[PDB]
Amino acid sequence: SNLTPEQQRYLNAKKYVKLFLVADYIMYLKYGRNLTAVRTRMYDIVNVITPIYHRMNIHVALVGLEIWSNTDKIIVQSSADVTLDLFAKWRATDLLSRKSHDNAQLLTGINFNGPTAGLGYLGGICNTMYSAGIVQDHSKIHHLVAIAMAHEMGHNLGMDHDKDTCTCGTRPCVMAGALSCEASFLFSDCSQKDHREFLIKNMPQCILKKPLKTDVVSPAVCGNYFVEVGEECDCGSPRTCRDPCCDATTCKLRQGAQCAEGLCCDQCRFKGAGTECRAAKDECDMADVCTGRSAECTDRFQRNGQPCKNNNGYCYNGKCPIMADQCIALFGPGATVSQDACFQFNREGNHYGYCRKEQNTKIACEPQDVKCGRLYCFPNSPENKNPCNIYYSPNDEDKGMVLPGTKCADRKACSNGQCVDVTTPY
Amino acid sequence: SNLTPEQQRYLNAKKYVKLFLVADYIMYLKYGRNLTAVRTRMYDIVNVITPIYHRMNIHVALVGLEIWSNTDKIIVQSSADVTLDLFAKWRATDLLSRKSHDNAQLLTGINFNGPTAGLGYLGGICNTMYSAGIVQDHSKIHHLVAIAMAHEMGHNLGMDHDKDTCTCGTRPCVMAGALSCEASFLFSDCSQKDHREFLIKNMPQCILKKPLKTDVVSPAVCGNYFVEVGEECDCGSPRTCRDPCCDATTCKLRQGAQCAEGLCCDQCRFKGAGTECRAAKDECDMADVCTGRSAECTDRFQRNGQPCKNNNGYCYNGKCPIMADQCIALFGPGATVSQDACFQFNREGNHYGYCRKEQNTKIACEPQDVKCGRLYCFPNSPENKNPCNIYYSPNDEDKGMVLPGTKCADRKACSNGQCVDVTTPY
Ligand SMILES: *[C@@H]1O[C@H](CO)[C@@H](O[C@@H]2O[C@H](CO)[C@@H](O)[C@H](O)[C@H]2NC(C)=O)[C@H](O)[C@H]1NC(C)=O
Ligand SMILES: *[C@@H]1O[C@H](CO)[C@@H](O[C@@H]2O[C@H](CO)[C@@H](O)[C@H](O)[C@H]2NC(C)=O)[C@H](O)[C@H]1NC(C)=O
Ligand SMILES: [Ca+2]
Ligand SMILES: [Ca+2]
Ligand SMILES: [Ca+2]
Ligand SMILES: [Ca+2]
Ligand SMILES: [Co+3]
Ligand SMILES: [Zn+2]
Ligand SMILES: [Zn+2]
Repeated sequence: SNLTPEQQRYLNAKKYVKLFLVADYIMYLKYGRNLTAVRTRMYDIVNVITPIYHRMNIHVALVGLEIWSNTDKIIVQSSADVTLDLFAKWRATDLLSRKSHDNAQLLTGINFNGPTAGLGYLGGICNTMYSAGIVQDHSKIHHLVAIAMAHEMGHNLGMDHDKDTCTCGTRPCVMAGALSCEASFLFSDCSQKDHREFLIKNMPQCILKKPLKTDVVSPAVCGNYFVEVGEECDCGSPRTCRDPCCDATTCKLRQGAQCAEGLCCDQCRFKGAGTECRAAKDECDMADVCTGRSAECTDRFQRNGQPCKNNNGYCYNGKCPIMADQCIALFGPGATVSQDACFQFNREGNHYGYCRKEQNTKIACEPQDVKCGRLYCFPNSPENKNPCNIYYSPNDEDKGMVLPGTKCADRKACSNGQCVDVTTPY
Repeated sequence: SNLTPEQQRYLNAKKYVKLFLVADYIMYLKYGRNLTAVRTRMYDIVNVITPIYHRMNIHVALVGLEIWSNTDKIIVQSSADVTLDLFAKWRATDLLSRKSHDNAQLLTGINFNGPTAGLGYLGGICNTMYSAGIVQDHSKIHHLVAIAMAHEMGHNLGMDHDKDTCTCGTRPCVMAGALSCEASFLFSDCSQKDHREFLIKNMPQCILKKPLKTDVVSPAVCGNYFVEVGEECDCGSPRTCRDPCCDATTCKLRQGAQCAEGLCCDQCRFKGAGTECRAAKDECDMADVCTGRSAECTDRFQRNGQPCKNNNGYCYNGKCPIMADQCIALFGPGATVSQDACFQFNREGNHYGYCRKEQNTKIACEPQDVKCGRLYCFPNSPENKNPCNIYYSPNDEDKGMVLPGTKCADRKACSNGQCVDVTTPY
């Protein structure tokens, strides 16, 4: 109704925050130079964060853990602001290059100036440079440090501080503005809305990808609604378990059953081979089918080259990359594709107008490949007086270039800066 | 159930706890290698502890502050028991030889194994071995850490943990068995009664000595119940102060006031010249009188030479030192003074037998000053076979020597390892 079938579908999807935790040098000393103790402290903290976020339809999964026992990798300091900035930066150039994860939190033993015990970018979830938070190991009671960490992840997820009239009960909520040991594990009604709205407007993609059981480095917990190595199923505690196929007490399948949760499981048995589990969502998707022996249902799409969106594009890995949609994504609503003559600028091989790079040398487009180099857009309005406009980033010169798989002519799409036949496998 | 004059006199005396605080390397790093920040943290803690103890008639005074900003002087470990043992030993070895104080507390940034945040010796106040405690800077809230420290100092002062039946109101008291952020700043009735009994039974002497205004290393504070440099009076914070003589806001005496506290002060005025402020406690004491120009009552004694203890001793600076009590004070009940022949070992001039030290060289006693060197005693045990026994401490060779002013002959007393006539001013 108010939400597109895309938004609606995104909201109903199960969310997962693949968390990476870091403990600083002071944490290592604080716990007696006992990596076993530091690690344990971190597990206990995640064991508290997880149930807190389950009430927000998000499963927090520790997919990575690092302890700077040898020395800090960033300049951890009294200023929370500077530390956050340095941690996020380090996360972007160092950590994200060797370990994929949706969010990172720094647990430090230092004392931040002021009464705050943490800091996090508001709405930075999934962002390559802002999905981060830092937390002070401010109390001996670990469930209070977990709440502080949950609070920062709260901001990361688009939530603000609870204001005078927000409530979750008789006690303070996770997003309360200040500390207290009366802190509960519940989110206020306001946080619920903020978060929901944030998702509606931003739909961060990374939290839809479920972590592999083998990617979780935290000791398995039976009853946390996530199947971890050593478990066959997990429907929660024996009191909340609604899955007849699973014995919530042992996290083992109940005699007979072959599976429990999933699109390819019926009455505790593998759906029939060739049975449809997930229908196609769009003209570039292909109905998914069960294999009979598996419990999960692999997702497959149409073969690249399938005409889509009223002969305006060709399917590419599940999507329908169109030049009109790209212009809108770069310059906002109203943006239209520039007239053909504008693309001639790509034959220049100049600083912005080219088709590809050999290594660092920009190679001008061929007369026939003009539509596969730099994208030229025109914000359609009475004002603007320039038919040709480009989007450029000094950080990544590839940004603003026509996307691969984009229709560049009849029966042709861009491959590697070249307009080629969609009938040839790509 | 009765109370002796000495006990009541002890109970009535104002108490002081000349406190020495130490911070370990972790504290240094925890506060960004900022000595100002660390010191401020310690002052803040002292600020919460002082009003907590003034209610117990105890005036806390910081006479020492040491921050191990280079290296720990001991191996600070996650085991509390081991860290206490090591700290107390470092205190009894490296700190007391460099500074005189009544009790020391180690404020560490490390985490102690278990739920505890500190440890201290029960009733070890003033003891050179056990007047110590350790406290974990376990919370960002400095007033909670302060309560933890007051708890250890509490143990040091003879208080046990509270029982379910002990109370000080609605919130838990300082001596609560376990942590909690609802902790109050009050001592339960049980703690107050145990403490009274501990004082009547042990009467620790170091807490009777008031520290000089120049011994306090903490920045002067108006409202800390201690008259420091630049203050005329101090009755605590303006809100609590009930002193009709003091201006709590400026720590200045109000208009028409000559004094605020003192045995020779009454209703803000000096008592008349000649008024008795302290009755003589014994035969070597003399009733003291006010000058009419001072709030204090200088303790004057009988003139040295005054025969005391049924002509067995001569008054010396308010006391009647005699060999018979000295032997008991060194070897316990039953010990008596050895026969004259024993003191001849002082003519030796060697290790234990001598009269005094010139510098690093021991001088032997001349036949006449034989009874003014090392004291000789012997136990009453029927199994004792030795007539001459001495007390020796390689730590302080003077310990065990006949006390100054001790009666050595018919009408003579020991001076500087010499038996001189008591008819000469001394
Ligand atoms: C390192 O820390 C760990 C845990 O913090 C210590 O192991 C604990 O040892 C106690 C016995 O004193 C057991 O009751 C706990 O169950 C252990 N914890 C776990 C689950 O490992 C370990 O002793 C420490 N090592 C050192 C040398 O300090
Ligand atoms: C070193 O730590 C001290 C903390 O005592 C900082 O000095 C000021 O301390 C007062 C409290 O006593 C605060 O109100 C001020 O805000 C502190 N200064 C500021 C503006 O930070 C001092 O700044 C610290 N120095 C460094 C290098 O951070
Ligand atoms: Ca599980
Ligand atoms: Ca599909
Ligand atoms: Ca003062
Ligand atoms: Ca006197
Ligand atoms: Co007082
Ligand atoms: Zn916040
Ligand atoms: Zn205790």
